[PDB]
Amino acid sequence: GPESQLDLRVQELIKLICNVQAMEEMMMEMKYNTKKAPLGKLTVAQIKAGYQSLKKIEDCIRAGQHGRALMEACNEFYTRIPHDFGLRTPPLIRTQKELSEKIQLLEALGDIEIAIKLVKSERQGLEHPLDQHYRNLHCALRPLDHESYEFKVISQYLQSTHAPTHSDYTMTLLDLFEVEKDGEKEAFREDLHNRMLLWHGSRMSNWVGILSHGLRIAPPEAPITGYMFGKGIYFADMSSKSANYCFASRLKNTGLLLLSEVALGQCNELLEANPKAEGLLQGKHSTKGLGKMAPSSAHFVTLNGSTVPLGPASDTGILNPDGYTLNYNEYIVYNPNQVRMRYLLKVQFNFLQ
Ligand SMILES: CNCc1ccc(-c2[nH]c3cc(F)cc4c3c2CCNC4=O)cc1
Repeated sequence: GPESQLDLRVQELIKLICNVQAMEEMMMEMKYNTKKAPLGKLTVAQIKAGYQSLKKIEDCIRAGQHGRALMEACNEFYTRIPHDFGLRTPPLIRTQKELSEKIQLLEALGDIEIAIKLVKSERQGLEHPLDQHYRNLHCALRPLDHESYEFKVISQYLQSTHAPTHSDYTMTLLDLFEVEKDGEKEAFREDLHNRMLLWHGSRMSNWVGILSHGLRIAPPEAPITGYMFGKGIYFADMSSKSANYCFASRLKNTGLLLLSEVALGQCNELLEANPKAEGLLQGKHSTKGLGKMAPSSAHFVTLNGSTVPLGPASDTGILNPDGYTLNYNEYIVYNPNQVRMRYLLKVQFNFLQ
Protein backbone atom coordinates (compact mmCIF):
# COMPACT_ATOMS: atom_id res chain seq x y z
CA GLY A 1 0.00 0.00 0.00
CA PRO A 2 1.13 3.65 0.48
CA GLU A 3 4.25 3.84 2.69
CA SER A 4 4.27 5.70 6.03
CA GLN A 5 6.01 9.08 5.96
CA LEU A 6 6.44 8.95 9.76
CA ASP A 7 9.66 8.38 11.63
CA LEU A 8 9.72 4.69 12.63
CA ARG A 9 9.79 5.62 16.33
CA VAL A 10 6.52 7.56 15.86
CA GLN A 11 5.10 4.65 13.90
CA GLU A 12 5.84 2.46 16.95
CA LEU A 13 4.13 4.91 19.32
CA ILE A 14 1.02 5.13 17.15
CA LYS A 15 0.79 1.34 17.01
CA LEU A 16 1.12 1.14 20.79
CA ILE A 17 -1.52 3.74 21.66
CA CYS A 18 -4.06 2.88 18.90
CA ASN A 19 -4.20 -0.83 19.70
CA VAL A 20 -7.88 -1.38 20.59
CA GLN A 21 -7.35 -5.03 21.45
CA ALA A 22 -5.00 -3.90 24.23
CA MET A 23 -7.76 -1.48 25.39
CA GLU A 24 -10.29 -4.33 25.63
CA GLU A 25 -7.84 -6.43 27.63
CA MET A 26 -7.14 -3.59 30.02
CA MET A 27 -10.85 -2.87 30.57
CA MET A 28 -11.38 -6.63 31.12
CA GLU A 29 -8.68 -6.37 33.82
CA MET A 30 -10.64 -3.54 35.48
CA LYS A 31 -13.63 -5.96 35.51
CA TYR A 32 -15.56 -4.08 32.80
CA ASN A 33 -17.76 -6.54 30.89
CA THR A 34 -16.71 -5.94 27.28
CA LYS A 35 -18.99 -8.83 26.25
CA LYS A 36 -22.14 -7.17 27.64
CA ALA A 37 -21.05 -3.66 26.54
CA PRO A 38 -18.57 -3.86 23.63
CA LEU A 39 -16.09 -0.99 23.60
CA GLY A 40 -17.04 -0.07 20.01
CA LYS A 41 -20.54 0.70 21.34
CA LEU A 42 -19.40 2.98 24.21
CA THR A 43 -21.03 6.40 24.02
CA VAL A 44 -20.48 9.65 25.88
CA ALA A 45 -24.12 9.39 27.07
CA GLN A 46 -23.43 5.94 28.60
CA ILE A 47 -20.36 7.28 30.44
CA LYS A 48 -22.12 10.40 31.73
CA ALA A 49 -24.98 8.17 32.90
CA GLY A 50 -22.30 6.14 34.67
CA TYR A 51 -21.04 9.25 36.48
CA GLN A 52 -24.61 10.16 37.46
CA SER A 53 -25.15 6.74 39.05
CA LEU A 54 -21.84 7.16 40.96
CA LYS A 55 -23.20 10.48 42.25
CA LYS A 56 -26.27 8.57 43.53
CA ILE A 57 -23.86 6.15 45.20
CA GLU A 58 -22.07 9.11 46.77
CA ASP A 59 -25.51 10.24 48.06
CA CYS A 60 -26.03 6.91 49.81
CA ILE A 61 -22.54 6.93 51.31
CA ARG A 62 -22.97 10.43 52.75
CA ALA A 63 -26.30 9.28 54.30
CA GLY A 64 -24.75 6.13 55.86
CA GLN A 65 -27.04 3.88 53.80
CA HIS A 66 -25.69 0.37 53.30
CA GLY A 67 -28.99 -1.39 52.48
CA ARG A 68 -31.60 -1.38 49.68
CA ALA A 69 -30.96 2.24 48.67
CA LEU A 70 -27.23 1.56 48.10
CA MET A 71 -28.01 -1.83 46.53
CA GLU A 72 -30.26 -0.10 43.96
CA ALA A 73 -27.83 2.80 43.33
CA CYS A 74 -25.03 0.29 42.65
CA ASN A 75 -27.35 -1.83 40.53
CA GLU A 76 -28.04 1.22 38.39
CA PHE A 77 -24.31 1.94 38.03
CA TYR A 78 -23.56 -1.70 37.15
CA THR A 79 -26.41 -1.72 34.62
CA ARG A 80 -25.06 1.33 32.79
CA ILE A 81 -21.39 0.28 33.26
CA PRO A 82 -21.43 -3.55 33.11
CA HIS A 83 -18.97 -5.41 35.33
CA ASP A 84 -17.96 -9.09 35.48
CA PHE A 85 -17.74 -10.38 39.06
CA GLY A 86 -17.93 -14.07 38.17
CA LEU A 87 -20.51 -15.93 40.26
CA ARG A 88 -20.38 -13.37 43.05
CA THR A 89 -23.23 -11.03 43.76
CA PRO A 90 -21.92 -7.60 42.53
CA PRO A 91 -20.13 -5.88 45.48
CA LEU A 92 -21.54 -2.65 46.86
CA ILE A 93 -19.48 0.55 46.65
CA ARG A 94 -19.78 1.32 50.34
CA THR A 95 -17.07 3.88 51.11
CA GLN A 96 -15.62 7.11 49.67
CA LYS A 97 -12.37 5.22 48.94
CA GLU A 98 -14.14 2.53 46.88
CA LEU A 99 -16.07 5.26 45.06
CA SER A 100 -12.90 7.26 44.36
CA GLU A 101 -11.24 4.10 42.98
CA LYS A 102 -14.06 3.69 40.45
CA ILE A 103 -13.56 7.12 38.75
CA GLN A 104 -10.51 5.82 36.86
CA LEU A 105 -12.68 3.25 35.07
CA LEU A 106 -15.01 5.95 33.74
CA GLU A 107 -12.00 8.10 32.77
CA ALA A 108 -10.48 5.22 30.80
CA LEU A 109 -13.85 4.58 29.10
CA GLY A 110 -13.95 8.27 28.11
CA ASP A 111 -10.50 8.10 26.53
CA ILE A 112 -11.29 4.79 24.83
CA GLU A 113 -14.50 6.24 23.29
CA ILE A 114 -12.19 8.92 21.85
CA ALA A 115 -9.61 6.39 20.66
CA ILE A 116 -12.15 4.18 18.90
CA LYS A 117 -13.79 7.17 17.16
CA LEU A 118 -10.33 8.19 15.89
CA VAL A 119 -9.21 4.77 14.64
CA LYS A 120 -12.60 4.17 12.91
CA SER A 121 -12.18 7.58 11.17
CA GLU A 122 -13.41 7.36 7.47
CA ARG A 123 -9.80 6.98 6.18
CA GLN A 124 -8.44 7.56 2.63
CA GLY A 125 -6.17 5.05 0.80
CA LEU A 126 -4.05 8.18 0.10
CA GLU A 127 -2.17 7.87 3.44
CA HIS A 128 -0.82 4.98 5.46
CA PRO A 129 -3.23 4.32 8.42
CA LEU A 130 -0.50 5.14 11.00
CA ASP A 131 -0.03 8.49 9.29
CA GLN A 132 -3.82 9.03 9.31
CA HIS A 133 -4.11 8.27 13.05
CA TYR A 134 -1.13 10.57 13.72
CA ARG A 135 -2.70 13.43 11.73
CA ASN A 136 -6.00 12.93 13.55
CA LEU A 137 -4.23 13.53 16.92
CA HIS A 138 -3.53 17.16 16.03
CA CYS A 139 -0.44 16.74 18.20
CA ALA A 140 3.13 16.84 16.92
CA LEU A 141 5.42 14.11 18.28
CA ARG A 142 9.12 14.55 17.45
CA PRO A 143 11.51 11.73 18.48
CA LEU A 144 14.73 12.82 20.18
CA ASP A 145 18.17 11.20 19.83
CA HIS A 146 19.36 9.10 22.76
CA GLU A 147 22.60 11.13 22.69
CA SER A 148 20.72 14.45 22.96
CA TYR A 149 20.88 16.84 25.89
CA GLU A 150 17.09 16.50 26.30
CA PHE A 151 17.40 12.72 26.62
CA LYS A 152 20.21 13.12 29.21
CA VAL A 153 18.33 15.64 31.37
CA ILE A 154 15.01 13.73 31.22
CA SER A 155 16.76 10.45 31.95
CA GLN A 156 18.33 12.15 34.99
CA TYR A 157 14.94 13.54 36.09
CA LEU A 158 13.30 10.11 35.67
CA GLN A 159 15.98 8.35 37.73
CA SER A 160 16.83 10.97 40.31
CA THR A 161 13.16 11.42 41.33
CA HIS A 162 12.22 7.76 41.53
CA ALA A 163 10.90 7.74 45.07
CA PRO A 164 12.43 5.44 47.73
CA THR A 165 9.04 3.88 48.68
CA HIS A 166 8.27 2.96 45.04
CA SER A 167 10.77 0.21 45.38
CA ASP A 168 8.79 -2.42 43.43
CA TYR A 169 10.42 -1.42 40.12
CA THR A 170 13.04 0.55 38.26
CA MET A 171 12.43 2.37 34.97
CA THR A 172 14.42 2.44 31.71
CA LEU A 173 13.83 5.22 29.17
CA LEU A 174 13.36 3.52 25.80
CA ASP A 175 12.37 6.55 23.71
CA LEU A 176 11.56 10.22 24.09
CA PHE A 177 9.31 12.51 22.06
CA GLU A 178 8.85 16.25 22.14
CA VAL A 179 5.11 17.00 22.18
CA GLU A 180 3.34 20.00 20.68
CA LYS A 181 -0.43 19.83 21.00
CA ASP A 182 -2.25 22.28 18.70
CA GLY A 183 -3.63 25.26 20.63
CA GLU A 184 -1.75 24.64 23.91
CA LYS A 185 0.92 27.30 23.45
CA GLU A 186 -1.71 29.88 22.51
CA ALA A 187 -3.82 29.20 25.65
CA PHE A 188 -0.95 28.75 28.11
CA ARG A 189 -0.75 31.05 31.15
CA GLU A 190 2.76 32.34 30.36
CA ASP A 191 2.15 35.18 32.86
CA LEU A 192 2.10 32.86 35.89
CA HIS A 193 5.09 32.31 38.17
CA ASN A 194 6.30 28.89 39.34
CA ARG A 195 6.37 27.27 35.91
CA MET A 196 7.54 23.70 36.50
CA LEU A 197 8.13 20.60 34.32
CA LEU A 198 6.03 17.98 36.14
CA TRP A 199 5.06 14.36 35.65
CA HIS A 200 1.71 12.83 34.71
CA GLY A 201 1.19 9.11 34.22
CA SER A 202 -1.77 7.28 32.72
CA ARG A 203 -2.85 3.84 31.50
CA MET A 204 -1.83 2.88 27.95
CA SER A 205 -5.49 3.07 26.83
CA ASN A 206 -5.70 6.78 27.65
CA TRP A 207 -3.03 8.35 25.42
CA VAL A 208 -4.98 8.80 22.17
CA GLY A 209 -7.48 10.80 24.27
CA ILE A 210 -4.74 12.71 26.12
CA LEU A 211 -2.70 13.56 23.01
CA SER A 212 -5.80 14.47 20.95
CA HIS A 213 -7.83 16.31 23.62
CA GLY A 214 -5.22 17.39 26.15
CA LEU A 215 -5.32 16.69 29.89
CA ARG A 216 -8.89 17.34 31.04
CA ILE A 217 -10.85 17.96 34.21
CA ALA A 218 -13.58 15.67 35.50
CA PRO A 219 -17.11 16.44 34.22
CA PRO A 220 -19.75 18.28 36.31
CA GLU A 221 -21.75 15.04 36.82
CA ALA A 222 -18.91 13.21 38.59
CA PRO A 223 -19.14 12.94 42.42
CA ILE A 224 -16.85 15.47 44.07
CA THR A 225 -15.72 13.12 46.87
CA GLY A 226 -14.08 10.95 44.18
CA TYR A 227 -11.20 13.48 43.87
CA MET A 228 -8.79 13.97 46.78
CA PHE A 229 -8.18 17.65 45.90
CA GLY A 230 -11.14 18.30 43.57
CA LYS A 231 -11.73 18.32 39.82
CA GLY A 232 -8.35 19.36 38.50
CA ILE A 233 -5.38 17.99 36.64
CA TYR A 234 -2.85 16.28 38.89
CA PHE A 235 0.96 16.18 38.65
CA ALA A 236 3.96 14.88 40.62
CA ASP A 237 7.52 16.11 41.01
CA MET A 238 8.57 12.48 41.70
CA SER A 239 8.72 10.32 38.57
CA SER A 240 7.52 7.07 40.23
CA LYS A 241 4.47 8.69 41.87
CA SER A 242 3.20 9.44 38.34
CA ALA A 243 4.56 6.22 36.82
CA ASN A 244 2.50 4.22 39.35
CA TYR A 245 -0.50 5.66 37.47
CA CYS A 246 0.59 3.86 34.29
CA PHE A 247 -0.52 0.65 36.03
CA ALA A 248 2.21 -1.26 34.15
CA SER A 249 2.46 -5.01 34.95
CA ARG A 250 5.03 -7.80 34.70
CA LEU A 251 3.48 -8.87 31.36
CA LYS A 252 2.70 -5.32 30.09
CA ASN A 253 5.82 -3.58 31.33
CA THR A 254 6.00 -0.81 28.72
CA GLY A 255 4.27 2.46 29.63
CA LEU A 256 4.10 6.16 28.72
CA LEU A 257 4.82 9.02 31.09
CA LEU A 258 4.23 12.69 30.26
CA LEU A 259 6.13 15.84 31.26
CA SER A 260 4.20 19.09 31.01
CA GLU A 261 4.99 22.69 31.79
CA VAL A 262 2.59 23.57 34.60
CA ALA A 263 1.90 27.23 35.35
CA LEU A 264 1.34 26.80 39.10
CA GLY A 265 1.40 30.50 40.01
CA GLN A 266 0.70 30.73 43.78
CA CYS A 267 0.04 27.33 45.41
CA ASN A 268 -2.53 26.81 48.13
CA GLU A 269 -0.55 24.34 50.29
CA LEU A 270 -2.56 21.59 52.04
CA LEU A 271 -1.44 18.65 54.23
CA GLU A 272 -4.65 16.65 53.98
CA ALA A 273 -7.21 15.61 51.38
CA ASN A 274 -9.99 18.07 50.70
CA PRO A 275 -12.16 17.29 47.64
CA LYS A 276 -13.37 20.92 47.91
CA ALA A 277 -9.84 22.33 47.62
CA GLU A 278 -10.79 24.38 44.55
CA GLY A 279 -13.11 26.67 46.57
CA LEU A 280 -10.15 27.37 48.92
CA LEU A 281 -7.98 29.05 46.25
CA GLN A 282 -9.39 32.59 46.75
CA GLY A 283 -7.11 34.10 44.10
CA LYS A 284 -4.41 31.39 44.21
CA HIS A 285 -3.69 29.42 41.02
CA SER A 286 -3.13 25.82 42.13
CA THR A 287 -3.28 23.32 45.02
CA LYS A 288 -0.11 21.70 46.41
CA GLY A 289 -0.51 18.61 48.56
CA LEU A 290 2.58 18.66 50.78
CA GLY A 291 4.78 15.54 50.91
CA LYS A 292 7.50 14.46 53.37
CA MET A 293 10.05 14.21 50.56
CA ALA A 294 10.67 16.39 47.48
CA PRO A 295 13.45 17.63 45.13
CA SER A 296 15.31 20.69 46.48
CA SER A 297 16.25 24.03 44.82
CA ALA A 298 19.92 23.07 44.93
CA HIS A 299 19.65 20.63 42.02
CA PHE A 300 17.22 22.42 39.69
CA VAL A 301 17.80 23.17 36.01
CA THR A 302 15.59 24.97 33.51
CA LEU A 303 14.37 23.71 30.13
CA ASN A 304 12.70 26.13 27.68
CA GLY A 305 11.59 28.44 30.51
CA SER A 306 10.45 25.76 32.97
CA THR A 307 12.04 24.56 36.23
CA VAL A 308 12.98 20.87 36.22
CA PRO A 309 13.08 19.75 39.91
CA LEU A 310 15.89 17.21 39.54
CA GLY A 311 16.67 15.00 42.50
CA PRO A 312 17.89 13.57 44.68
CA ALA A 313 14.86 14.29 46.80
CA SER A 314 15.38 15.06 50.46
CA ASP A 315 13.29 15.47 53.57
CA THR A 316 10.95 18.48 53.56
CA GLY A 317 10.37 18.53 57.32
CA ILE A 318 6.63 18.14 56.63
CA LEU A 319 4.58 16.03 59.02
CA ASN A 320 0.83 16.27 59.59
CA PRO A 321 0.21 16.39 63.40
CA ASP A 322 -3.54 15.79 63.00
CA GLY A 323 -3.52 12.79 60.65
CA TYR A 324 -2.06 11.31 57.46
CA THR A 325 0.88 12.94 55.64
CA LEU A 326 1.50 12.47 51.89
CA ASN A 327 4.83 10.82 51.17
CA TYR A 328 5.33 13.04 48.08
CA ASN A 329 4.00 16.34 46.75
CA GLU A 330 1.07 16.55 44.44
CA TYR A 331 0.12 19.60 42.35
CA ILE A 332 -3.35 20.33 41.00
CA VAL A 333 -4.38 23.02 38.53
CA TYR A 334 -8.05 23.53 37.68
CA ASN A 335 -7.69 25.00 34.17
CA PRO A 336 -6.09 23.21 31.16
CA ASN A 337 -4.60 26.61 30.13
CA GLN A 338 -2.13 26.09 32.98
CA VAL A 339 -0.73 23.04 31.11
CA ARG A 340 1.55 22.66 28.09
CA MET A 341 2.51 19.03 27.25
CA ARG A 342 6.24 18.89 26.33
CA TYR A 343 7.70 15.34 26.43
CA LEU A 344 6.26 11.84 26.09
CA LEU A 345 8.57 9.16 27.55
CA LYS A 346 8.32 5.54 26.56
CA VAL A 347 9.35 3.73 29.73
CA GLN A 348 10.13 0.08 30.44
CA PHE A 349 9.19 -1.07 33.95
CA ASN A 350 11.74 -3.49 35.41
CA PHE A 351 9.79 -5.38 38.11
CA LEU A 352 11.24 -7.31 41.06
CA GLN A 353 10.96 -10.97 42.11
C1 LIG B 1 -8.99 8.29 42.98
N1 LIG B 1 -9.97 9.35 42.50
C2 LIG B 1 -9.79 9.84 41.10
C3 LIG B 1 -8.36 10.25 40.97
C4 LIG B 1 -7.49 9.35 40.32
C5 LIG B 1 -6.15 9.67 40.18
C6 LIG B 1 -5.62 10.84 40.73
C7 LIG B 1 -4.21 11.17 40.58
N2 LIG B 1 -3.51 11.85 41.60
C8 LIG B 1 -2.23 12.08 41.17
C9 LIG B 1 -1.18 12.71 41.87
C10 LIG B 1 0.00 12.81 41.15
F1 LIG B 1 1.05 13.42 41.74
C11 LIG B 1 0.19 12.38 39.86
C12 LIG B 1 -0.88 11.76 39.11
C13 LIG B 1 -2.13 11.60 39.81
C14 LIG B 1 -3.37 11.02 39.46
C15 LIG B 1 -3.74 10.41 38.13
C16 LIG B 1 -3.04 11.19 37.02
N3 LIG B 1 -1.58 10.95 36.90
C17 LIG B 1 -0.58 11.29 37.79
O1 LIG B 1 0.61 11.11 37.47
C18 LIG B 1 -6.52 11.76 41.33
C19 LIG B 1 -7.86 11.45 41.48
